[PDB]
Amino acid sequence: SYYIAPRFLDKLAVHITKNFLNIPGVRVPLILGIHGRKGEGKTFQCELAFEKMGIEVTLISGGELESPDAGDPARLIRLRYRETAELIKVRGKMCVLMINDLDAGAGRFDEGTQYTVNTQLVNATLMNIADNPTDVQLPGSYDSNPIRRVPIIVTGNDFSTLYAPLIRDGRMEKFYWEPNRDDKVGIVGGIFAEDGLSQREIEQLVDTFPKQSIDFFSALRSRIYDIQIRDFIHKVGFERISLRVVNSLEAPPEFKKPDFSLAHLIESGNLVLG
Amino acid sequence: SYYIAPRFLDKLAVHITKNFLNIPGVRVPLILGIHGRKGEGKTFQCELAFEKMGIEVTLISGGELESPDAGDPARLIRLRYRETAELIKVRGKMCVLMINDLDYTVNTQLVNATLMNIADNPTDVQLPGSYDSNPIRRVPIIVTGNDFSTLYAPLIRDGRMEKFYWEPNRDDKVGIVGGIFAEDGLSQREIEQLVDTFPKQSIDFFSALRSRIYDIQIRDFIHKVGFERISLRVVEFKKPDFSLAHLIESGNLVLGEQQ
Amino acid sequence: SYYIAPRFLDKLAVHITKNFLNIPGVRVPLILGIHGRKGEGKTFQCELAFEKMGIEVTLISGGELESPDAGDPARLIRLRYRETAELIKVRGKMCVLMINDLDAGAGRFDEGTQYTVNTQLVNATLMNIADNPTDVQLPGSYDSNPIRRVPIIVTGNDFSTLYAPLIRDGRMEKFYWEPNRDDKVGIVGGIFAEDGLSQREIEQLVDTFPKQSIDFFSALRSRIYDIQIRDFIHKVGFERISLRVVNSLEAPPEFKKPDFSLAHLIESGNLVLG
Amino acid sequence: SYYIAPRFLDKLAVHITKNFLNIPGVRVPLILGIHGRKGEGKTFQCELAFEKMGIEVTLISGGELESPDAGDPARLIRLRYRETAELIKVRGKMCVLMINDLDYTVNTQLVNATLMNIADNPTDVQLPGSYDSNPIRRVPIIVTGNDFSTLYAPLIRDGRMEKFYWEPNRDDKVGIVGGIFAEDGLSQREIEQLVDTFPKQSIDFFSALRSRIYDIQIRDFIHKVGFERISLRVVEFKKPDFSLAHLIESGNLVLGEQQ
Amino acid sequence: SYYIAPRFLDKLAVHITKNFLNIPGVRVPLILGIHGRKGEGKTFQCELAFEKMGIEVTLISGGELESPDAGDPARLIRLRYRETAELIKVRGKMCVLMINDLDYTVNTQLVNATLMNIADNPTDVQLPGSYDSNPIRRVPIIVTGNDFSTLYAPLIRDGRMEKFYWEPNRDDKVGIVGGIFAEDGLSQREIEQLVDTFPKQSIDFFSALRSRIYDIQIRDFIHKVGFERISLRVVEFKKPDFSLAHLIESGNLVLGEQQ
Amino acid sequence: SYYIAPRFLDKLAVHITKNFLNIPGVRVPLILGIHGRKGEGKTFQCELAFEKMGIEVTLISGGELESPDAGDPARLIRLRYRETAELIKVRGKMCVLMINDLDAGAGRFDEGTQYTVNTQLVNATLMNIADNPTDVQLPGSYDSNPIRRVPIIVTGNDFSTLYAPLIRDGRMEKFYWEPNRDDKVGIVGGIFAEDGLSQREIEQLVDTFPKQSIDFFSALRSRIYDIQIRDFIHKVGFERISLRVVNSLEAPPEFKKPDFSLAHLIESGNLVLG
Ligand SMILES: Nc1ncnc2c1ncn2[C@@H]1O[C@H](COP(=O)(O)OP(=O)(O)O)[C@@H](O)[C@H]1O
Ligand SMILES: Nc1ncnc2c1ncn2[C@@H]1O[C@H](COP(=O)(O)OP(=O)(O)O)[C@@H](O)[C@H]1O
Ligand SMILES: Nc1ncnc2c1ncn2[C@@H]1O[C@H](COP(=O)(O)OP(=O)(O)O)[C@@H](O)[C@H]1O
Ligand SMILES: [Cl-]
Ligand SMILES: [Cl-]
Ligand SMILES: [Cl-]
Ligand SMILES: [Cl-]
Ligand SMILES: [Cl-]
Ligand SMILES: [Cl-]
Ligand SMILES: [Cl-]
Ligand SMILES: [Cl-]
Ligand SMILES: [Cl-]
Repeated sequence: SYYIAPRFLDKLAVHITKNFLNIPGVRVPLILGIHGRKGEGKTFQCELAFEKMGIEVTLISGGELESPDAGDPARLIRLRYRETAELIKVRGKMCVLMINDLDAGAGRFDEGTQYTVNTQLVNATLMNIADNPTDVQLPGSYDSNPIRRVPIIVTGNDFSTLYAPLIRDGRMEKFYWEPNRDDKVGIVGGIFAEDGLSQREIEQLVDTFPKQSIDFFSALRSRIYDIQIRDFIHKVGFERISLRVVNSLEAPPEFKKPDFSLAHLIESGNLVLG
Repeated sequence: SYYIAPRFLDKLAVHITKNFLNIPGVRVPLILGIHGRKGEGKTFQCELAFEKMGIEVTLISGGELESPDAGDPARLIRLRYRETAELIKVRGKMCVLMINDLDYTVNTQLVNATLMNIADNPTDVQLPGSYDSNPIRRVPIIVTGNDFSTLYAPLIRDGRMEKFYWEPNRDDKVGIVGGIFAEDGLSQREIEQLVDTFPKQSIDFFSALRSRIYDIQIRDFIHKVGFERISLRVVEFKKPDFSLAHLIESGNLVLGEQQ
Repeated sequence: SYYIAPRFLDKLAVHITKNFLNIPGVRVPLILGIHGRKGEGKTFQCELAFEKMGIEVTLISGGELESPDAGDPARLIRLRYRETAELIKVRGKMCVLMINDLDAGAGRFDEGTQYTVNTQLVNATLMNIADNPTDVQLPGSYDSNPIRRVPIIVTGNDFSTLYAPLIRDGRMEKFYWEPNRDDKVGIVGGIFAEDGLSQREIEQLVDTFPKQSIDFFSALRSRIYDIQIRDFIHKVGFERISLRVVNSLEAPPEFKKPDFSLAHLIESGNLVLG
Repeated sequence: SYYIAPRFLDKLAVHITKNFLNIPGVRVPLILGIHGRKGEGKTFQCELAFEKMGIEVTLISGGELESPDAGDPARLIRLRYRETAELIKVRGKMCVLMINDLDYTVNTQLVNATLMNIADNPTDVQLPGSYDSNPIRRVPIIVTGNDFSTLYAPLIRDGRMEKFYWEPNRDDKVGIVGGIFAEDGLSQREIEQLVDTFPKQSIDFFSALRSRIYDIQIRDFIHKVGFERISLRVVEFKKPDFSLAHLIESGNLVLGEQQ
Repeated sequence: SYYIAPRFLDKLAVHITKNFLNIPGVRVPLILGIHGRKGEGKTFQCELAFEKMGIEVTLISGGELESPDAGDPARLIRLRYRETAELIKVRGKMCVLMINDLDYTVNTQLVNATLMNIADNPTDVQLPGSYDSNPIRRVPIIVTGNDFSTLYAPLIRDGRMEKFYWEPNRDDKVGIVGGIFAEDGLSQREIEQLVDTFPKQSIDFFSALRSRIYDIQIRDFIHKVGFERISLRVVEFKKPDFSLAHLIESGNLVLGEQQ
Repeated sequence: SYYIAPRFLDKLAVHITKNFLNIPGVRVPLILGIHGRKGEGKTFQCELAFEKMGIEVTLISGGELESPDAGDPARLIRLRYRETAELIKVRGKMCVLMINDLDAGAGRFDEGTQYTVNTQLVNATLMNIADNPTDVQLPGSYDSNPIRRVPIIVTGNDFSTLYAPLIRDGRMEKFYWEPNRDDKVGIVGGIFAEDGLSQREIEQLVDTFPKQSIDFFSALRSRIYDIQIRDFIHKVGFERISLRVVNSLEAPPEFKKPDFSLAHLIESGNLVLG
């Protein structure tokens, strides 16, 4: 039911596969930096691609690299790297290290706290790894055998100028994700795939809200269930609704998919934006 | 008995319940932003609904997030969120986080930023500097304010926050005002007349009008006894007029000298 | 000679008296918050009312709550509360606790120092007291008998949103003080009461400077004595003026009240504003 | 002997004395703000009057409050205020606090804020963080500056501060300039001519003009001896021309190359 | 073999050498500000010239000065300057300090301020808080950025900094692009055609175009094998088309979906 | 070849000489404060004057007074003062103490570091010295004989209001240096003195760039040598240019003075400003 943008799947599949091939004549970047604004399915499209290709993923949260409880982020990144490399030797399949939301509380998400991702240390680490993907030792350790090369995917809203040297030496490649009209028709099409909307109506929906994100359209669909939810609360009664939903004694409530029109969707859309 | 406006009760109940229902292929907004004129019962009716539904609420005051004496509003929000998340696991009931009178400019950005981050991942809400692999329960957030900053537009567009404008209509006033004077022996028509006499006023005006009727009796009692000997006299026992005529008389005197 | 605004006296007298009556059917707020801008006689009108009604007042300065030398402000507020309550039992008269300038160095009065009133602790304390005015123990003390309810008056330029819960539960009532035209005619009338100005001229004076504070008008009157003061300095001579005034050997200089017109007052007023 | 302008002496003396007189039913401004063009003798004449009246003055420089090296200007003002307040009790004489050249933007607000707070309660002036039940003596404050910020308008409206614009007229110049050249053997008409020759200049120009007459002699002495051997010669003894013609000659050369 | 544009090599070599020549009666700018569109080879050609001239370079990244994680950019610049100054004394060769991608706003002022101060006295460059009577060697500084703030105008006016706008012309592209595809068996006319096909693009586009030719082969190999079984297959061996037709085909597909 | 502005030389020579004469009837300022913007030859004109008059100079850098490594700046200033005074008694010639760039990293030169010149301590010191130039003891020392008066020259972009008391008591004199048209013709004339430009062309050059500093014009002249420098690099070859210039084995390269016109200078000027 979920639509994968072909060019998104291609970019990510080519990047990973290219890191498991040894093609001379060109340098392969170890790191793929996927940036773009929120609510466009950056991470979600990655997951669809990893599922599609059967790729196991070692994950590092940006809130993990932000926290002193992660100890030294340089140490954590290296550990997870060596962890992912072993899985390649063991599982005998493509494995990927992924660092999500590399700029956790930066910009319009800044909460003005003491703690922030040591981006310069993270950058420095990725630079050290990228220079020699086969020899990635923990700080202090020296006597260890060559290790498997692990492709790295990093996502964020944008990437610092600190990453320019990585890019300039082809150790990293930036991929800007902003869904175009063709992408939106595809993605929004998959969201309303079971709602009996034609190709044109889906195009009209996209064309009616050309500046909105993918999340705007899925949110548009979700609010239609509210009438059923209201009625369901009335039947159960306000006094007992809490027990009915949170206590998993009786079966969860079964809701029907509602019939709606492009007209209705557009009306709702304008109300949301209004 | 105090009156809850049906469409207010619905909107709030649907939002909370919708956050505890895990319908697949359906993404839910975590935040309900209730906005409108001050003193229209945004807070009071929220509390009526929580009582009605037996919902335990974790309440943060807006002034608690604005005052520099609070220090770190991001921390305070995240603490109260994780606390409420735990009460869901423990009590096995619907629980809610609520932020009141949200409408300083430095902190408004930080609060907005915090609610955005939480709404992006309601399950992964860590304290600043801390990290915990344990997923916590999703906690619906109810916010109250006069109007919400354009900083909240991204949340509303992406369906991470739902706005709900609260402006009580005539029926809503008749119900609410009727509950305010429920024990003052006023008929339906006398309640309808009172509302129709002050059609542009907030619910706050009417609850204030009731209190002033008592103040009037106390004022006249002081004038009779005199300011000179009022202290000795005390150191105003009968039920006040409360007629529809007396209330209208007081209301017009308040409108002549309001704020 | 000083004019008390009736509605100011009523509000304050009703608030206090209401706290010594036990009228059912309505909750009595313990706290009256009087706010409004400077130079309008907030505190001065309170004092006139307390004198009028023979009410003894326990005072807490905002600069007191700002100072660590006051120790714990929660502790100080409670002490003064219990102190005022005993006076009710002893004196057998109405007694009031009053906290002045609750926002000392906030806003346009901010001197950018480390020290400021812990408004959140003060608020928290008043909330604890207001919830149970009869049981107000010092932090740590527990075994103490019920105490007399003490009405509290707080003054400030404005009150934080922190006080909304107190207001919402009717534990506190806000009273905004901005003198209206009728109030000004009264107050300004009392200022120029012995200056042989008619009712109309006093109205004209108020109408000529409609945006000014009460302090503007009293200041207007005070500057007229300057000629007498000048001449008095000349007679005594600049060499000996310091001894004459500061050393209380001989009698203080006796000044006559000058004759002046509405015209003169308005001219002076425009010069001051100019 | 240096000349104090009578209306300047009056205005300043009346302000100070008025602050030590406790006339009932009469409220006094604590602050006198003397404003006007730079170098017109605002500071110099203040000092002449204090000497005349035997007033001990506590002086704070404007640069002392503007430089971030000062740290806390609010503290510094309050320290000097309480200090002056104590000298009144001890010496039993009129004492004054004076702030010079008040005309950075961060500190200007803090200074304004401090003077406002003090002027509101001249008797209750505590240091930040300190509290003392003891009332202290009221200390008149004299401020000097080119012009006062609109931040001071509330003070002036409420009669907590009096403004006094200082622009010396012809009579004032004749007196002041006459005192500058008092020991140079110039007649009244020669002083009047000098002022009338430079009618738009500040008092600062004239005291600077006198100093330049000496510099001219020294300049010519160096030209005669030569820059090559001037060091040996020294390591310019007679009274300079000082005629009304020579002063005018110098003045025009200064106006041709001023600032 | 990679191509350096002659006028780029000249301008940069003249600037460095001019800073090591002590011609009397001739003052030299310390800083060369190379500005122009992003990805036109400002950095890459600087490195080619340093290699050509055997110049050891001390390199600071622009992001190293912009990120608040750096802490003190003034310190970092001064440290690297004194370090380079010492390498001149030790190695007895031309050395250079270079700051890349200089085009946050708080730090831009601090960087500008630092470069101004250094350019005023290249011999007297102390660390903040430190002082050393020892004069150090003059170190030419090369800066790179899209455009330089008007904060740098004083430097350029006083001849403490020279601006050099870099926009590669056709000849420059033919040379540079020719070096990018030097080992791909393309003739001169095929290189000239490639440049003339994309006359408005940056050098970055062309080096990116070469890399995409390999990505295309890998993409088609994945489509053939299928996404389902690509992992097993691997856990794309031949020389790609690289014809002038294939490059143009790829380029147009990149222009249809760029940034 | 270098032009000294007469009025600059006069002001500085009169100030110094006046400090070695004991002329009654007027107070002599000990301190001359020379301020004005950068690139106008403030310090350079001072040096030309000191050379002209054979005056030895004790120097204090503003970066010296900024550094804790200078210890106590009050102590340093006093030491250098007493050091300069002894040279007067020994050398038997005019000697001067000079404090350069008294506002090192202030304003548009602020690098946002912890360290800045303690201007208030420096001011306080100069005030103490100026009050009694003959008795300048180090902090702690007391038993020392009278010392020679030393004139002080301070340069900066501007001087704080902290220096007003020094000025007001005639202990200090401000001298604003902004070269006028006559000064520029002189200074720029000396810069292009050997370039066969007429008086009018030099006036035209100045009039073409009326808002520019002296440094703008000298920079204008310097860039003309670039062609010779380019060619010289080509002859030696890029591979060996570093050895040729930095290694002082062979003689330094000999460059000829180029011929150029007013037209060429103006073209270059507009390009620089453009
Ligand atoms: N539902 C109600 N029943 C009785 N009184 C009400 C009701 N709603 C509002 N009030 C009167 O006005 C108050 C002020 O309204 P509030 O809930 O604070 O509105 P807001 O939160 O919109 O400012 C309530 O505390 C009350 O005194
Ligand atoms: N009354 C005076 N008698 C002699 N000289 C004066 C007099 N007033 C001003 N001056 C000459 O000009 C100075 C600069 O004036 P000042 O008092 O500083 O004015 P402002 O404080 O207005 O800048 C005085 O110090 C002095 O050198
Ligand atoms: N001279 C060159 N030879 C080969 N490739 C070049 C050359 N110059 C630029 N490039 C291609 O584009 C890059 C991006 O250009 P860069 O030097 O970073 O420009 P800027 O510094 O102007 O952004 C170089 O690293 C390279 O991949
Ligand atoms: Cl590392
Ligand atoms: Cl849109
Ligand atoms: Cl109404
Ligand atoms: Cl408490
Ligand atoms: Cl007005
Ligand atoms: Cl004039
Ligand atoms: Cl093109
Ligand atoms: Cl000292
Ligand atoms: Cl110009």
